[PDB]
Amino acid sequence: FRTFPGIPKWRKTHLTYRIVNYTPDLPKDAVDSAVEKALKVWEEVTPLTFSRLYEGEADIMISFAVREHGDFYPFDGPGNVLAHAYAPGPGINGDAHFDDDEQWTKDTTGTNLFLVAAHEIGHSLGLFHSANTEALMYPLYHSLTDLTRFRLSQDDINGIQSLYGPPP
Ligand SMILES: [Ca+2]
Ligand SMILES: [Ca+2]
Ligand SMILES: [Ca+2]
Ligand SMILES: [Zn+2]
Repeated sequence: FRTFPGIPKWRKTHLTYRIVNYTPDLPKDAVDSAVEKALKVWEEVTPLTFSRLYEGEADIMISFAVREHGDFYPFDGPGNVLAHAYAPGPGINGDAHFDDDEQWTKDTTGTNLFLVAAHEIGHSLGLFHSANTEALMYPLYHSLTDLTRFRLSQDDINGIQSLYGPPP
């Protein structure tokens, strides 16, 4: 596993999130279930806890975006870059953007929203890319991960725990 340099990490245990907008590709309920499951992946193995906000500035603002979207890192149309996310910190840091030129899905028929969300949230919590090929944080996770038996690898757990420790 790896971290960003200077090891940016959140300095509190309870984090807020907010779903700013919704993709046309899926029912709203599926977008929400997907983010929730992505958050629980990491919640499950640390002392971190999360709550949802509906107005205001949450730590981790989640949005769907195409091409230029008001940061310096435009999306690239279909495939390739699926989503990007900033390391822990104030403002845009911690936030996660999802390229709506992908077809987001709840199964494996398009780009699976849960899988990319969990990987992106990895980044929002302070994990950089893993050299381990079965880790969620391995940059090709998207092609290499089986869905019905999903299991955070030990490399991911070792990584997020080095930052926040194990759960209470
Ligand atoms: Ca933020
Ligand atoms: Ca793309
Ligand atoms: Ca789309
Ligand atoms: Zn962006």
